[PDB]
Parts: sequence; C-alpha cells; structure tokens
Amino acid sequence: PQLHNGLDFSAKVIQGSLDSLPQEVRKFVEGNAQLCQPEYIHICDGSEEEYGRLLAHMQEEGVIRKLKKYDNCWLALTDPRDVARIESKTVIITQEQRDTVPIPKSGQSQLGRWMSEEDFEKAFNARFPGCMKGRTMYVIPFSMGPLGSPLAKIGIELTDSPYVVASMRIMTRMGTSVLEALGDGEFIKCLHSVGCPLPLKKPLVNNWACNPELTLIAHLPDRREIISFGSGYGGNSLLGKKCFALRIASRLAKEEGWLAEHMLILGITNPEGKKKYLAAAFPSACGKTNLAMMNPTLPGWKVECVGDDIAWMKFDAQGNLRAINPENGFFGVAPGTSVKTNPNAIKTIQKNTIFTNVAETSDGGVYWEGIDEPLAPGVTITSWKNKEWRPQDEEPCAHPNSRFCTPASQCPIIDPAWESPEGVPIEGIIFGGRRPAGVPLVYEALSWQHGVFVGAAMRSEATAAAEHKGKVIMHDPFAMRPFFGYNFGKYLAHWLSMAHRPAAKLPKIFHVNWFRKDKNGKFLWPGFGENSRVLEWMFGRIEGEDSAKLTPIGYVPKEDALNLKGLGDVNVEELFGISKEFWEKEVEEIDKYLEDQVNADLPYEIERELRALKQRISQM
Ligand SMILES: Nc1nc2c(ncn2[C@@H]2O[C@H](COP(=O)(O)OP(=O)(O)OP(=O)(O)O)[C@@H](O)[C@H]2O)c(=O)[nH]1
Ligand SMILES: O=C(O)C(=O)CS(=O)(=O)O
Ligand SMILES: [Mn+2]
Ligand SMILES: [Mn+2]
Ligand SMILES: [Mn+2]
Repeated sequence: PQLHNGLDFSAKVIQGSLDSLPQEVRKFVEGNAQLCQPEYIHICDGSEEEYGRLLAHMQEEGVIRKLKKYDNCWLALTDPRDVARIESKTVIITQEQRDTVPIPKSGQSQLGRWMSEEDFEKAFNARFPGCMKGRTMYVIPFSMGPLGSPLAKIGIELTDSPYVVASMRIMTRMGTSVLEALGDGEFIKCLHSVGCPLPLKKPLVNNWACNPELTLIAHLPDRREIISFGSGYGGNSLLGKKCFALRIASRLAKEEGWLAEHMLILGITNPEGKKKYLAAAFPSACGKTNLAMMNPTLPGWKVECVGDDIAWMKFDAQGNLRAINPENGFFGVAPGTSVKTNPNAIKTIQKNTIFTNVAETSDGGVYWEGIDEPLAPGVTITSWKNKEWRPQDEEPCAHPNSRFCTPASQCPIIDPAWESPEGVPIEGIIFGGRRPAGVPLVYEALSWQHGVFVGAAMRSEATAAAEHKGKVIMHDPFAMRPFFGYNFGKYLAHWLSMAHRPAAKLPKIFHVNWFRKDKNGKFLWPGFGENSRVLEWMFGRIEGEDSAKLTPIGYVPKEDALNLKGLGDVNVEELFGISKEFWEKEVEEIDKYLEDQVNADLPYEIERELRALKQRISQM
C-alpha cells in the first residue's frame, strides 16, 4: 500500500516484473531502490540476448572494447586506483568482536577487521543514500553451486555496474531459473554500488566509475547480507566469490558442519587407470590456477580441473570428504600465463572471455608480461593505461593483477564431475606458499592434528593481490587470512573436530614449496607441468607406498622415490635440505604469531603440535 506514488517502482522496471518476484526478493529490491534511487531497474534473466545487449551497451559507453582477433572476447580498463581486493577496507560486522576475530594478546589482529553495527550504520548512511541516481539497478539472481546441489546457496546481487552483471554471468549460475529454484527460500542479500551517482562531479579515468576514498566491503553474517561500495573490481564487486563463497560461507559452514576454503580441486589419473581428487590451498598469486589446469610432463598421467579457487566440502554418510566447486568460471591472473606455463588456460580464454587491465595489440589481441609469444611485424601494443607502449618503458603493459574471466565449461580439461551435485571425494589436501628459503619442495604431515598445524603455520612472501609491498614473509594460515568469516581459533577447532567424526576418512595432508631459491636468486625447481612429479609421489603415498622418510618436520620422499628423470641437474640436496638454524627461527616466529594472534582461542592440540615440533628440532 501507499498514500502517494513514491514506493512502487514498477514504472521504472525496464526488464522483468516486480510482481513475479518472491515477496522477500521484491522487498529487498524495492527497499534498496527507495534508498539508492536508481533511474531504472533491470531484473536479469541470464539470457544470451540480454548479455549481447549489456556488451553492446558497455561498448557504446566506452566501458569495454571488442578484441577482434578472438571470438566474443572483450577488454575492460579500470581506474588505476581500482585494481585489486582492498583487504584494509573489508570488514565483518558482529555484535561481539570475538565472533569475528580472536582477541589478540597485545598486537592488532591480522585475522580480520571487525566493525561494530553502530559504526557500520554511520558508514552506510554516508555512502548509499542516492548513490545510484541516474543509473540502472541490475538485479542478479545467482546460484553458487549446481542449481539443485545440496550444498548450493542462492544470492541476489543488486548493482549499478553492467561490468559486474556480465562477469557474474560467467562466474556464477545466473538468471531466471535461479528465481524459480529459490521460491520463498532464504537467500544471501548482496548490495553493490560503484558510488558514482549522476550527474558526475568527478570525471572518470578510463570510463571506469569507482569511489576509492569511500570504498568499503562489509559483511553482516547474522543478517546474511553483503554490502559493497566504491570498487568495481574483482573480489570487491563480484560478491558471490570471495564475500559470499568464502567469508559468509565459512561462517555458515561452521554453523552447519561443512567447510568453505580457498582451494583448487583437481582430479589426477595415473597410468594404471586409477583416479584421485586433491584439494590445494595456496595464497593469492601462488599458483592454484596453474596447478588446477596443469599439463603434466609425465607420460600416462592426466589432470582434470574441478575448480581453481573455492571449494565447499563436507563429509557424506560414508565418511568421504566431498568437495564441490561453487563457481561457474575462472577469474585468473593473466600475466605469466603462456603456452609454456598454462597451455590449458590459453585454449580456454580465446572465446567468450572478458579481460580486465591487460594490453591490447593493434590487431585485436591481448598482451601481458610473460606471455612468451612474439608479435608480428607492424603490430603495436596499447598498455592497460590506454597508452602506446614499447618494451623500452620501465612499466609493464598489463597490470600485475590483471585478470581473465572465462567460462569453466570451455576448459578442455574440465573434469566430468565438476557439476555433479554430490561432489568429488577428496583424498589429499595440499598446503603451500612462496618460501624462497628453508622450506623443502614437499613434505607430508604426521597426523591430522599435525596437518592442521601445518595449515595454521603457512607463511608466504608478499604478492600483488591485496595491497602489500616489500620483501616480507607474512602469515597466511590455510591461505585464508583475507577470507575468514569468523574467529580463526574456532576455525582451527572446527578443522580439528573432523578427526572426531565416526568413519571419517581423513585425507592425507601435504605441504609444498615451488618457490625455493638458491644463493643465486634463481629457482631450484622448474615447476608448472613438472609439478606432476610431486603429485605422483603424493598419489603413491595416498595408496600406501613405502616411499617416505621421517624428518623433524614430517615425511619427505626417499632418495630416488621422486621421478627426476629428464630434469638433469636438479640440486636435490638444496631442494630437501632442512637446516636446524632456519627451523629454530621458524618455530619461534610461528610461536609468537599464534600466541599473539590467536591467544585464548588457540586449541590445545595446536599448541601441542607447536611444542612437539620445537622438541624435534631441538634434538637435531
Ligand atoms: N615459479 C613458479 N611460479 C608459478 C608456479 N605456478 C604458478 N606460478 C606463478 O604464480 C602466479 C600466480 O598463479 P595463479 O595460479 O594465477 O594463482 P592463484 O593461486 O590461482 O591466485 P588467485 O586466483 O588470486 O586465488 C603466476 O603468474 C605464475 O607465474 C610454479 O609452479 N612455479
Ligand atoms: O585474491 C584472490 O585470491 C582472487 O582469486 C582474486 S579476487 O577474486 O579476490 O579479486
Ligand atoms: Mn551514454
Ligand atoms: Mn583466490
Ligand atoms: Mn587463480
């Protein structure tokens, strides 16, 4: 009802019907339309026709360019201030801070940023009133997970950015059929705005609307709401991905007895016709997509990709840990991708793919650092800054965090069970990061509790995916430091509690380091497709082969248990060397970090593993 005509937004709907929406969905749309004051409302149906119109629109507005060399590929260039996740402006709102982070002993917490509800209410009111003036509010109904899967969750994202709509069509399962599956069920509420109401006060850089000063990505798990403002980029704007499927979902998983993790899922088949699935948690920019899509060098071996970034996992009735990939595409780092490093990615991204912040070649192609592919005479390069670029400048032609956004079904090695609603059974979990020194190529944990400790102890040198710089080794437990939805101490107790379940078939836990360097500063291990030799060892250990020897840090391959044939002069001594001096400093750094950062919420089993490791190292 109403006394005037201010609350019914039906006359502004340019696609779809407010009447056809489930009542709670309609309330969510109209209430925020009243707040944000969009000029039009577009209820997405996910059709090819709609997608063509969005692309055509964005091209007419100068937001994207067609890459004529390929089949239905497009390039978007952003404001150079809006190029990555912003960890420092990502907050979680709970009534009590201890729900979100452990209360640190003395330092500031690194395991999340908590914000009180009263403080958020002020931040929200300073940002969202009137923020979509003159723009279209797009209503994106999307499913994380196969539309019907038991672990599948549905969200509605409101946004004023057609770039978000187009990317969400690739990255999620999106459109009318999700609304039918939803009915009057629960959904995650996602509100996004680039924060540039019209008329524009500030002209735009690269036609890219954003509000860096006011950027805020907020999560309200008790209300099942994600609210994001000011950034159009990646993990800030595609709210189904990091915000929903890791942060909100890890809290739900704690509540409901499952796991939401920053992990790839791959299936690997050996020359004897046996196939196993492994999950791997590496931090951002540490190689998950390269491993998930690997072209193995070992003959008779095959790798198939289930997902490259997010895994949702749960024990089934039989005690198997089952994982699904909740995403519908890959949002992968472009620089360093080449026929040599990731050939299966090259095959995937040549059609139906949106590129963000890579270079354009004058003949309609893409360029980036490490593409390892020479151009023809007369071909010129336009950098991601929309400038002429010669390899004589100091700056790269593509932003280091530039991305492709591509449908998963196009991957030539996509696993046949990647959409199976029952998931794939996980038999091994891999942890790892960038460690230039000290940490061997691969080791295996001694027990479930030791393996949880290994995940908790993860460290990695700083990358270009958050907003960090310098040559610093930082802690990134479980590769989840930017993504915890709740208290990390309780997250550890959650993982440890999996060993208490009956008939639980606990996977083996490994740690890898592709990144160890010699005194020269050059890598000791060739990596990429050669990592299949490490997976072969893991495969045999899962089958029970007697191929390991005991060290103070866990099991390492026996000499000659690794197929090194063809690599030639690999320094096995340095790749698997374990120095007492290095590990005495390492355990101290882990001790200081867990004492300060997890404090009273640190499970005793984790402290016991820290003590045991300290003792094994002292006896060296
Ligand atoms: N030296 C070396 N570098 C690697 C290897 N695998 C991947 N990389 C490098 O790591 C960078 C990032 O790898 P990705 O696979 O895109 O990282 P990701 O873990 O999927 O990161 P997110 O999508 O941000 O979560 C690439 O540019 C690669 O060059 C490897 O085996 N050895
Ligand atoms: O940062 C990461 O791990 C990503 O996968 C990219 S974004 O989705 O966070 O932008
Ligand atoms: Mn216009
Ligand atoms: Mn990631
Ligand atoms: Mn990736």
